Amino acid sequence: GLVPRGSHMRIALMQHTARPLDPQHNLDLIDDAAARASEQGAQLLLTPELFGFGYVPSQICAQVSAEQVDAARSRLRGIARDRGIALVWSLPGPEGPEQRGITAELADEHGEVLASYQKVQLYGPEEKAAFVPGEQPPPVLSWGGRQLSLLVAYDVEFPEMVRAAAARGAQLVLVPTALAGDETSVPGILLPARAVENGITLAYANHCGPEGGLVFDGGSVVVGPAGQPLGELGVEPGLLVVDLPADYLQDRRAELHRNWL
Amino acid sequence: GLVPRGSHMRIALMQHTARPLDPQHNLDLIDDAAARASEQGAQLLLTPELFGFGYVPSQICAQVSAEQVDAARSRLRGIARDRGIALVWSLPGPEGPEQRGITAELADEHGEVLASYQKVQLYGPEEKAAFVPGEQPPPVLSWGGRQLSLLVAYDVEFPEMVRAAAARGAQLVLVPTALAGDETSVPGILLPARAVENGITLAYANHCGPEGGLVFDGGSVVVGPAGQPLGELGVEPGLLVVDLPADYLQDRRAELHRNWL
Repeated sequence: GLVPRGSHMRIALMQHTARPLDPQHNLDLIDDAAARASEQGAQLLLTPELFGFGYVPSQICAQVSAEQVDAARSRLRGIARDRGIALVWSLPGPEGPEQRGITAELADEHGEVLASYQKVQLYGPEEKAAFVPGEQPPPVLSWGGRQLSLLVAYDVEFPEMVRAAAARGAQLVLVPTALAGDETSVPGILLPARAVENGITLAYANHCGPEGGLVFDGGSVVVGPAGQPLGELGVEPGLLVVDLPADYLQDRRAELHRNWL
Repeated sequence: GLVPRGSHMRIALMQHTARPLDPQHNLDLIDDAAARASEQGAQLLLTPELFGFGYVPSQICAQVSAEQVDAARSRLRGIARDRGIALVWSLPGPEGPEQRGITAELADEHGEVLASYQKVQLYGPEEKAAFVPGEQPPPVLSWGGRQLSLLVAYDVEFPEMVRAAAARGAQLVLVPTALAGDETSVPGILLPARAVENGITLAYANHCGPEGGLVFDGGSVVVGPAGQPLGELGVEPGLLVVDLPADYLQDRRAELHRNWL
């Protein structure tokens, strides 16, 4: 609807099916979603993990060059500027195929990259064969009146990774993902706890449908700090648009915890 | 029922209402529950936080001596031996009123104390005025064919504390608690995630009913490693008896995590 009285941030999540190794098709889908999110008055669009090349880790490592990644990244900065909306995307990193990770970056509505992050927790042997894990903690930055942070897919299933973002001040954690296998426990059990246990909001934007030998679950969702969904999709392509409205972070005995992991 | 084919551990959880500052009444309730759990073929009974004196932190600090704590502890070791069941209880620690914490201990069916733990995460200003926080990680020990560990109440709401027990090999974490205020998010949202995110089972034994100026929620529950309740109570006194039947713990990048808390 109209932008509500108590809200000054409206975000959108893209859920769709990518075609493996067809960046012109996948980036056309992101441009469509960016235009539709901006028409509905959203200020930022979150898109799924590795969407521009499809979630095909082995084929990205074998077939996608650094120059082809940079061409998709330049197109995505162009979509943020041309559709006038901040955009979170996820691509392979910028180094050669043997030295890069899976990344997420946030561009503002002018197309400039505000923050970049490399996935720290790679999932399974295909990702670990195709990508280097990140070694830096999640970034946190002010945008739109709140402190935003980035994580990618499997990262959010580790409470440590969401605690690392909330310890640096995050209030809204944006998470491109690629979750297949009818893995109901991740959005149904873990995301609500990551929100409650830090008092944050998380946005989780998945693929859906048949892609890359998998059928992805959809179920994109935004979870607020009480653990309840502010909005959620089912299994088909869609664009979710949501208006955002114990002191664990202080109480935690972090100097003992860090010795006990 | 009869002990089932695929199970060699049957545990019980006591949920009841304690009378503040009346250890003879509260310990008589624990002895009743120990006898009833043992009759139903349970091998261990978990009881709630501070049950022997009631959950009355300020009054425990002002009025309960070390000698009165030791008298209750000796009675509880006597109930484990005399009712022939392992028992997890929670009392103030053994030091003077100004130097002790809130503890949990496990005695075997011979009455001997196998493990002791002091609550690391104290909840609120009343507990922090009445007790010293613990400084050691949760213990883990073999009993009954599995690795058991102890945490107390607020501790389990910190993913770090449950991760510290599962990192030392815990499979079954036993948690005396005292949760009031219709705090549905703890058993409904956080406990299932603590089970899934470590692949463990957790048992959470609450007070219920009017005690100490609070009305406790009940809702005692055992959660298995898929996050689903193996058994659960409502708001009234009861004895829950349950038969017990991604590689996060390996995948976590603990050397990075410990720098980022």
